[PDB]
Amino acid sequence: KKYSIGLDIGTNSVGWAVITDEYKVPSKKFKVLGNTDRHSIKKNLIGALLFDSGETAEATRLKRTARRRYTRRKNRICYLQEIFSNEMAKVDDSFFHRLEESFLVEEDKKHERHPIFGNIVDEVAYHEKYPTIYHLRKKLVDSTDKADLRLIYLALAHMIKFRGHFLIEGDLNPDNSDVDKLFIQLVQTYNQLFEENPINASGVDAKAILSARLSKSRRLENLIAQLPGEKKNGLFGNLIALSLGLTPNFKSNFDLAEDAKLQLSKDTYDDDLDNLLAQIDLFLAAKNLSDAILLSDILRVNTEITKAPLSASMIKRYDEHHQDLTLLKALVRQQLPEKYKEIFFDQSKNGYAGYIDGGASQEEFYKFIKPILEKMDGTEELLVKLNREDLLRKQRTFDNGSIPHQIHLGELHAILRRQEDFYPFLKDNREKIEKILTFRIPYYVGPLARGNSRFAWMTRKSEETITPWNFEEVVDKGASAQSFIERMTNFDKNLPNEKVLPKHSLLYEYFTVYNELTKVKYVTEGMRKPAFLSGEQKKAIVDLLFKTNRKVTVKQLKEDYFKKIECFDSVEISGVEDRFNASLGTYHDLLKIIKDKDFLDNEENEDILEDIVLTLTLFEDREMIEERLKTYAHLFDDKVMKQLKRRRYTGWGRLSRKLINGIRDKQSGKTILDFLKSDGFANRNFMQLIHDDSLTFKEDIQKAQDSLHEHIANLAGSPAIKKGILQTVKVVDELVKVMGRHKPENIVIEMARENQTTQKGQKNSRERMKRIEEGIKELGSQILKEHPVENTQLQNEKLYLYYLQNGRDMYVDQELDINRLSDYDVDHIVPQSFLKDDSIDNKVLTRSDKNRGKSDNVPSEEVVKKMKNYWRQLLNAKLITQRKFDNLTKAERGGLSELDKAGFIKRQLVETRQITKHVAQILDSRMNTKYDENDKLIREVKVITLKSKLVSDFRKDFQFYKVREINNYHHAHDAYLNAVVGTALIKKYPKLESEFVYGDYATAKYFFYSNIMNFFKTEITLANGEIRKRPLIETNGETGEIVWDKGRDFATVRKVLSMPQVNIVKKTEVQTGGFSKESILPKRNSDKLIARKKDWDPKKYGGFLWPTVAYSVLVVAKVEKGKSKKLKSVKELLGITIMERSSFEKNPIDFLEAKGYKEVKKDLIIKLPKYSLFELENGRKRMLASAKQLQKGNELALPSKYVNFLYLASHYEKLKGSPEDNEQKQLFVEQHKHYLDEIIEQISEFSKRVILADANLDKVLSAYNKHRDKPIREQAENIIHLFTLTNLGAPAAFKYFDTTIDRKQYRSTKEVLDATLIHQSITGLYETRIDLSQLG
RNA sequence: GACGCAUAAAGAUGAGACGCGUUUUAGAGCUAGAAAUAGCAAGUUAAAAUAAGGCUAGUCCGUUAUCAACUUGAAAAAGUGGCACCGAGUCGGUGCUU
DNA sequence: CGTTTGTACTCCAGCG
DNA sequence: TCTCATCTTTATGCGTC
DNA sequence: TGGAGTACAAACG
Ligand SMILES: [Mg+2]
Ligand SMILES: [Mg+2]
Ligand SMILES: [Mg+2]
Ligand SMILES: [Mg+2]
Ligand SMILES: [Mg+2]
Repeated sequence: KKYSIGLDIGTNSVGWAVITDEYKVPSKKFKVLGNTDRHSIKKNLIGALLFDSGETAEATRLKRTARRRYTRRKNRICYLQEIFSNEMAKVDDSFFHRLEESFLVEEDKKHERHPIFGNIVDEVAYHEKYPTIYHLRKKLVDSTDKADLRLIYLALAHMIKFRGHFLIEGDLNPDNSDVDKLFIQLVQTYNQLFEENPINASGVDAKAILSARLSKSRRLENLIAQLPGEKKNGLFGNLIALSLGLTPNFKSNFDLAEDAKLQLSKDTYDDDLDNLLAQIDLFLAAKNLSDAILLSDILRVNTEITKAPLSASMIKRYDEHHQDLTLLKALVRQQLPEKYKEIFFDQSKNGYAGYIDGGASQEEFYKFIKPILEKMDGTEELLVKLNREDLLRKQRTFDNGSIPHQIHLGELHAILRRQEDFYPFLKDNREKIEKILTFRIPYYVGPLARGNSRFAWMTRKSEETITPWNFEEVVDKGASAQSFIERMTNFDKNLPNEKVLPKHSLLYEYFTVYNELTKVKYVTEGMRKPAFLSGEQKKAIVDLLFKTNRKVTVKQLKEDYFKKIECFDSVEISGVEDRFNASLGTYHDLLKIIKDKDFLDNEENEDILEDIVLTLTLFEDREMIEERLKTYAHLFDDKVMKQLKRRRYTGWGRLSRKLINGIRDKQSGKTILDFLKSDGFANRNFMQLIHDDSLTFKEDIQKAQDSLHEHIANLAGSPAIKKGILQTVKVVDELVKVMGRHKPENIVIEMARENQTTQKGQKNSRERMKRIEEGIKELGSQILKEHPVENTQLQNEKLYLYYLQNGRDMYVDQELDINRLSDYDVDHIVPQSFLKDDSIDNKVLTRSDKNRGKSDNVPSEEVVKKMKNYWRQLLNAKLITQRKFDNLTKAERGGLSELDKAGFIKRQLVETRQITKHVAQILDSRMNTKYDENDKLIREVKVITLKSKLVSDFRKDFQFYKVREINNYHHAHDAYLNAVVGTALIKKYPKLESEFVYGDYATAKYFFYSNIMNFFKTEITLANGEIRKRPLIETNGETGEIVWDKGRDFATVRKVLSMPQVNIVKKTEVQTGGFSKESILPKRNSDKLIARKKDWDPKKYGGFLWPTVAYSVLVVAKVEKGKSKKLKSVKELLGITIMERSSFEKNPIDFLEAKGYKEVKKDLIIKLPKYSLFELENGRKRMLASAKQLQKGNELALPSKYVNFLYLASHYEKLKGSPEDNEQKQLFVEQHKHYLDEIIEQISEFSKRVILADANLDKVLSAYNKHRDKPIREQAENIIHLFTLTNLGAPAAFKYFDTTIDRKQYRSTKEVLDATLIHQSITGLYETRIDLSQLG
């Protein structure tokens, strides 16, 4: 009577099987409801459930943030317009209306069809005078006469709409820079301040270093060659401070005013000026020259005296584009007359016409045009510019994202300065306009909601609307920044009302250090047995070598302490191997700032120190930190406070203040930390304390501690795993209901965990600092000696990639910059839009322009050819992996391809692990619910957690081979074998059920799980040839109960795996998501187009074209049709797309009448989600994919002998058995060649019965017959592909050796209108069969 | 099986920004021309939208999660489906029982 | 005769 | 693609229930 | 992997 349930849970399916105590799968007759004549169905209690994977909220978050950005951009433009409105009403009162309705066609426009000026001659004259907006912007910057208010508005609105990035902190001032000839002022001011007759007769300026890539090498060599100064600081050590930072941690060179360290012009440099401001401007020109150098690097404009460098560069682009276009046209006409149309008219190619008016990109145009230019003559300059990526550039290209907002701000400020004299209102609210451009909501304030958003946390001081000019006084930024962190941090698990301590808190570090130190044992010659450290010893050890060294080694412990204090000649330490995992890093960091050791050591100020660390952890805005720490300046010096505001900490711990040091034992009065610091002779650590029965901590924690859908909503994590968890729990509940509501004896969950040898684990978890160290050593570079680094810092992704590349770019042969890594970007080699892979094998650090030129592609053939040698050097140094090299060079093997698309992404394993871990405990709490007071929980249902290694070894040892492609039965079979193996193990080794059951309790651990599975085998193999002939009958041992009979139990398993009928059910899902595909299409005379705004007719404006159907509805009604119009009754499926799902559900009859259906029978409207299952003649089943396409729903039941033979013929040389076993299986393969013909006959019969892909089957048969002389291995490997013809799901495509058989989309959902509709429960055991032929 | 610490892999959730891209309109194409066309010239920019839209009207919200049928319930949710054996091509036969 | 569903084939898909 | 933050799953080492 | 759009030709009004 008693039974068990197995589960094989995946991210896209759940397999389930029910087994009795004899390992048989029971079968029952189930009643079937509905109007059909069939009354009951016999069904085996084994099957699988398939469903579409749950989607992560990442793609929704990206859309939501984009929506917010557009909403705020339109508001910026509206603010500028509201400023201009009154003065614009003087000159042109309809100007903003004409701008706003510019999209509409001529007849839809209320005003004149020329937006700016409103008349043809003025509009043409404007577009002739200022061919681009950058001409207008430069003219307004550099022209002192009164400009037109419309032109001023257009320039300002362009800058305010497209305002550049904010990654460069501080006020880069182009108006006080960009004159690279300030080097003269540099040398003069140096001569004034440094008095020992310094060199003044300068040679060539920094222009020589600007021409090539900026580098320490280039700068140093040029300065040595041209300006041999009197001191290295005067010649090199100052000019670097004007351009280049300093990496070494030691002090600077010989002091001119103070010897303290220097660096580039950071946010902390102005506070690093204490080396001169208190000691004296020479360093004032540092900012000037630095900003000149960076702005020259960004913008290739140096000679001109313009005050608009970006606009000047864009105008130079326009001029070069014009001139080179003229030259190219002339050359092509006089040298290649037959290519002129294909280059300059044919927009379907990648010529100039396809570059401008087509869709070709700059790289595609360059690749198309380079052969033509090479074979032509007189194009040397064009080739040079093309190889420099400067030929025929547009003024708005992909790489404008390196323009900081400070450049646009400089141009806007200059314009307002020029025109503020003639338009006084521009003088009045210049500040308002600049704030509109430069305002940006802090990331810690979030959406400025007023209570109606579930993403917002901002707290506002008043109800006044927030604008850039009153944001600072309406938004409570302090509380908002605190809630930003506090809304995401975990609570304490033991005390679920308490926030956790900051990971760097002094209490947390003390708890960690003492909790580790209290369990170490020392032994010596005189000691009889090792004994714990006493309270005095732990106190002395802490104050001696934990508070004076950042990390403590066993060597330090047993040399400095045990041989100097309490002298022991020699000692053995247990409980630490090489180094203490714990440290007082926060203590040392606060000691290097707070010179007062006694302040740290005092107990009374511990609250103040804790609040300081909590502030430095919560807030990272410098003014915010200063405001919070302002109350603590009366304990410290002002220099000390200036240092404190520099101490950034991140990360939060697992335990709270109250748990660690707040709750006290009633009897002793000690806290947990006090017990750790001194607990006499017991020395109980935290785990042993909170579980001690004699201490009140256990009860204090215990007393300090709805639908399943609600609980699932409670748990954190991604929403992807929720679907799988809920579906498998529903499956288990339905199985329990099916078995007379009697709970199963055992539930066996297949866990995705794994045991590894200690060597393998230590290898795979080595420090990334070591990973860099051996590689850099092997390739012999000096990067580590030039840029000292520590393992903690390498957690930064860009820094880690920098060191993995030896400080060079991976797509160009150029150096990177440690001090400017925010410029570069982390490029995905295989693009994000193609494959989800964020592993380091997929990431590369490179300049933003190269990344964005390489849009959604693998690196091009040219890039591969240039950089393959460098990639090979890195691979030899083992900095990059073979996987990374294969990703990088994928363009040499055909680029992106569907065989590369085919695989399991690495995210699926993680989601599977999370789903199984949550499902195990959910099932345990749902099943084992009968508590008791003598023992806490009565374990009614054992939830076994097997590892997949056991079942894989069972399959591979007893030749129950698994081939995924044949059908979906392998999920059900994996569930069945999980149940069998789990119950057999539990019954055979009851003492070790405390290792499998959930809730009971590494090379040795690895060997154990290998040796445990031996009792299934008749003969155990040793390396020397010895065999232990285990008996055919396996008994429990202590009890004598029989568990595994190798005679008949394998027969039962084999019989079950050959069961034809396995309940595969595919979950019917109503589609939700985007209304349609995102591509906006040009206007056409079609009704398939969707209007992208309510007033924009698609026949005139274009629109979207691939609507997503939420569900179909079966409508039986009458439609007017005929050569003379006449209502005819009709039955057909109508697709209710996502856009109008709400419109239909509001009023189905009104919606259908609007569709043109007349006299709809409201009773016969049926909702038909995706994958609704229909059965037709001969068991041909069709799942509904939409209202126009059906999916094949039948499953092929291939015999186990053929499945095993296929797995053996394929994988021919990777069976990984013994040599004799492999040879015998080989002879098996030769002696069963007829299996190929039998399998083809099987597949052909199945196709002719239910697939009905007649032409594809003919192609398959012809290909098989033509290639039947090929080797057996290749025949097997290719015949595995033919199961794409018969797989459940969508018609897809495949290939025999060379013949590619295409797809046969069943685009006819009319055959199903007279079939039987099946409503299948979650397990598929309960059905309701509606015969649609009986509806009329 | 869980927990703390150290190392590491692979992932996740929320916020703030940038750059493109597409769509319609504006930038008078000219010449011989019945001209069906052809020649020639032009080309780089801008405005607007970027899920349709929503109501609590916010510089907010709108693509994640929830869903077999039927009987119930404003809903969430719950409730309903006979057994053994012999077999086996997607489940069948037989015998029991209301 | 004049359509109109029906099949075959091809090709479509916002991104860094 | 940039910036900021928090969190999870698994593997090995040290210590525990 | 569902939609879309052309060409084609059997199939009804
Ligand atoms: Mg599995
Ligand atoms: Mg990229
Ligand atoms: Mg599976
Ligand atoms: Mg969904
Ligand atoms: Mg674990």
